[PDB]
Amino acid sequence: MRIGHGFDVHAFGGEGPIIIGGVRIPYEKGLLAHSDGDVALHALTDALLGAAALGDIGKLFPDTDPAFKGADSRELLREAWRRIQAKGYTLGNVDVTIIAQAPKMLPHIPQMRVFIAEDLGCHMDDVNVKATTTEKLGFTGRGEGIACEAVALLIK
Amino acid sequence: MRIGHGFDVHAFGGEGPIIIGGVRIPYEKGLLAHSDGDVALHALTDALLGAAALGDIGKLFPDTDPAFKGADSRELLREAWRRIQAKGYTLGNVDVTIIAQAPKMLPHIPQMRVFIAEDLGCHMDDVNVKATTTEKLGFTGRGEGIACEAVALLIK
Amino acid sequence: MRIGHGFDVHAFGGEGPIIIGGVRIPYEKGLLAHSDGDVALHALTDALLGAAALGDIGKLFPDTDPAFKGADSRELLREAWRRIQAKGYTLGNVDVTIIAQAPKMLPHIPQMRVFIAEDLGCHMDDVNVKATTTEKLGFTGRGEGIACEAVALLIK
Ligand SMILES: Nc1ccn([C@@H]2O[C@H](COP(=O)(O)OP(=O)(O)OCCOC(=O)c3ccccc3N)[C@@H](O)[C@H]2O)c(=O)n1
Ligand SMILES: Nc1ccn([C@@H]2O[C@H](COP(=O)(O)OP(=O)(O)OCCOC(=O)c3ccccc3N)[C@@H](O)[C@H]2O)c(=O)n1
Ligand SMILES: Nc1ccn([C@@H]2O[C@H](COP(=O)(O)OP(=O)(O)OCCOC(=O)c3ccccc3N)[C@@H](O)[C@H]2O)c(=O)n1
Ligand SMILES: CC(C)=CCC/C(C)=C/COP(=O)(O)OP(=O)(O)O
Ligand SMILES: [Zn+2]
Ligand SMILES: [Zn+2]
Ligand SMILES: [Zn+2]
Repeated sequence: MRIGHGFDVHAFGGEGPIIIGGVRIPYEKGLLAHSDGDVALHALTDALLGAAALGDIGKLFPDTDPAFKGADSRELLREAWRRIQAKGYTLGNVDVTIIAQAPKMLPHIPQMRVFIAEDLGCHMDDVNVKATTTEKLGFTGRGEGIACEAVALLIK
Repeated sequence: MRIGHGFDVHAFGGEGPIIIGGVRIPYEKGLLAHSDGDVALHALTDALLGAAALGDIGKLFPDTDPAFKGADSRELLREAWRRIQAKGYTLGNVDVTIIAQAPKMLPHIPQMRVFIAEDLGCHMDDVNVKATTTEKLGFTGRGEGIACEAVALLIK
Repeated sequence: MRIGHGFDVHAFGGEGPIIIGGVRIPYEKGLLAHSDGDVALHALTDALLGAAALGDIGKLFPDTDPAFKGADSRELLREAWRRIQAKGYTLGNVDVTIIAQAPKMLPHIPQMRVFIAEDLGCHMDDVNVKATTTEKLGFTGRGEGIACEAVALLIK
């Protein structure tokens, strides 16, 4: 078995909905990256890549690589998973912690787990997603952005 | 085996001692929200539940449900642990990282480990608890709150 | 197998370079502690000690004790690893997440991996190091300090 950790942060900016764990949530602010800014999926991708000793999202999808520029986070996840599986890895389980003061993540989590399990080719039970606030403290608590932590266990 | 990740934050507020890992530690301020404010045990709870894909502490014990209203974090842990064991899981080991500038945790950690080991029905050697400051940086470093990280490895 | 989690933050201060994963990186600022301030190696050390249930880089090396005074983080890592192996543990794998806006960690990562692999006496494929920004948010995003998350898996 192999352990991986991922951490990601995206700042608010613009309007439109945000996308967390592949799920569109309505919010007064959008998430500025060039990513879609799926904090949950990027942190998960890093947790998975890190468990496979394949580096991170940046190493696999560099700015000077036209293939995945403008691709959504799920596409990046599936590709990362593809290269992880090519190395001989199977999915143990994943656990994702969304750190956000707002919006409320809870009702949207079931569909995140569905989306993640589809992309990783696994069951509901292998994917856990949870949310928490920083009790109005820090940059997350001041509503400046959303953080996310993810761990992943892989089998070879 | 299965991994989970817990992360909790509680702001400083009021008087009395703080409760960390079941241990009441003398401090100038208390810890606020809901239950006794045990960031250590809530994060530990979330990590264990996250490993069992049972969501989080807030999912088992919602705001609305009066059943768990007024219960301390050790009671919440033992109940969460009961739900986890009812799913067929046993404990591999746990690691808790208390993120606080003060107060000093180090004298109280041996006692934290004892309480946790009893609540999870495991050996002391299966329980690790540690502390780190953020070197006066962030909300923890400014003494605004205590963060807590936790990881758990379950067996099935 | 046993899980471990490490976390560390160090504030910027003085002149460069900074040392991250045993690698001196040119930067406008340095890192304050009376260590070399290696957040990566301290978080890794804590992750490993945590997995072994040996406490932390503080219980093992007291600030009061002048025995390990002036020691660099690689020496502390190797000593921690010696004591961990003395408990009968070997290395599964490690994953390290440097949380920093700057400097760019990417061209120094392979070196960190090599140093960590030599210090832990393991294969390079057993060591993963990654870096992430906080999108200019928090103390890391403002260039006040550097955080690091680490996870370890040990075998007995
Ligand atoms: N101190 C640092 C911080 C980061 N890095 C490298 O830059 C890369 C990008 O850093 P980031 O800004 O923290 O991560 P990212 O989420 O990529 O932020 C940019 C917006 O997101 C993306 O555009 C994106 C997301 C997933 C995959 C590819 C992407 N380009 C990291 O993956 C890492 O390899 C580095 O070398 N040194
Ligand atoms: N962005 C977010 C942030 C949080 N949440 C949900 O709200 C819950 C509480 O969020 P929090 O405000 O960050 O947690 P905290 O105050 O630390 O409280 C822990 C939750 O446990 C309880 O609610 C509880 C504890 C003891 C007795 C009764 C309780 N209801 C989370 O567990 C999560 O399910 C969410 O859905 N989206
Ligand atoms: N709330 C807390 C926070 C930390 N601690 C203990 O302090 C120790 C150190 O915590 P820290 O100060 O946050 O981490 P560290 O990176 O070790 O601090 C700076 C390192 O530079 C040094 O000062 C140093 C390091 C090694 C040997 C001598 C040194 N002077 C922890 O391992 C823990 O045992 C604690 O008991 N309670
Ligand atoms: C999500 C993680 C890894 C939390 C632990 C690190 C920490 C205590 C950051 C402080 O918050 P902050 O940087 O938001 O404080 P501020 O922005 O107020 O300086
Ligand atoms: Zn991202
Ligand atoms: Zn809590
Ligand atoms: Zn340190």
